[PDB]
Amino acid sequence: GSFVEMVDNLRGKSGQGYYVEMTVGSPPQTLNILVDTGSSNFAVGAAPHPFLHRYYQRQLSSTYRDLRKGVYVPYTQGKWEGELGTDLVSIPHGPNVTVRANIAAITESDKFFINGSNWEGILGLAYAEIARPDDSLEPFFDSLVKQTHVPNLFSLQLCGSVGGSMIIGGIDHSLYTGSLWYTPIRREWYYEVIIVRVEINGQDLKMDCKEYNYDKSIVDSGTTNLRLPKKVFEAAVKSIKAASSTEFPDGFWLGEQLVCWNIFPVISLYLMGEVTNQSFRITILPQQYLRPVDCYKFAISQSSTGTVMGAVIMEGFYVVFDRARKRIGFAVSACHVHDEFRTAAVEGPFVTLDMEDCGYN
Ligand SMILES: COc1cccc(-c2cccc([C@@H]3C[C@@H]3c3cc(=O)n(C)c(N)n3)c2)c1
Repeated sequence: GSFVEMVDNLRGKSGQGYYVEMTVGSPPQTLNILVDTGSSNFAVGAAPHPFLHRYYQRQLSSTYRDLRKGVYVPYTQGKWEGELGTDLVSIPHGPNVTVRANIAAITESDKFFINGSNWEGILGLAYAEIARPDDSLEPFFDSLVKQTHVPNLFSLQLCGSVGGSMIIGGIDHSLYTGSLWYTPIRREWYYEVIIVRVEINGQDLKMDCKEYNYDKSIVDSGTTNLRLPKKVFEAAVKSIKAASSTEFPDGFWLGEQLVCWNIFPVISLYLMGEVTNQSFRITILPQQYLRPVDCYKFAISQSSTGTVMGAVIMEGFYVVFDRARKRIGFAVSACHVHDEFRTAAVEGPFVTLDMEDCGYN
């Protein structure tokens, strides 16, 4: 219910994701590690790349064990690759435990480390199914729960240098107001969920809900934007365009250029609820989808791999990754940025029929 040592354990830079301090090896080596609910590998710099403040030096760790296996991870502009092993890992501002975890020692990369960033690795918090090389490489959180008494859940309050909290093993009730509302984790690979309805300023998009989840919807701390399937993004922008016709170029809506609150509509996503024919809705503000760069980028964008509820969504809410119950809880975040008129919201219950049809097969 209360985990004060873990509050404010996240830092970062806008558009660059949130990191937690971790230690690896014996004696402990401190690194800053990006928190990513959209992947499942724990991977750290292990060589003196010129952008790195520091890196894992396996030769200094008495507890290091080599797995003698490579791992190669290309993603979308572009890549990291490394050497697998295990070692002792802890989170100084997390639970008072140390575990033996898989660690990919990064030995080559492309467009991975960021010039001027203050992080040296990534913590994939999603499930084994999407671990590389394959699902037999146990993810860090799986190892943590297996080797300790840490409950099988964590929660995130991303506040928007930005700050936030990762509560490992529980929920901190001071981080949210009102009630938590839960949506099922559809399948344990990404943190996959089902959107059953979309409103802009209360106006339904009238789209076949199946489109909202084409070909999936995921909750992803490792993505800045709210990302939507093109068909959905088209209707979204058309509506976001109309709502704000009162006062911007076409390239803006495409993230091709920048522009320098009440004119802009709220966005509600209704999520599948816990009960048959029952849903709830989460509502965000322009302050969430208009992120400082007073020049802002439009932080809603299009996708070929489905809806991605990135930091734009998550900074509105306290998000509970209730792995034990295969569900994700949303509540209004106690730190979310609002004005005096409108506030981010989590509301229910609503009656929504045929919600099962919204999931793509
Ligand atoms: C933008 O902020 C963040 C926050 C946390 C992690 C990352 C991040 C940056 C570059 C690479 C990666 C790893 C390839 C994994 C990855 C790829 C990827 O495309 N996404 C969307 C996510 N969430 N993770 C992760 C980026």
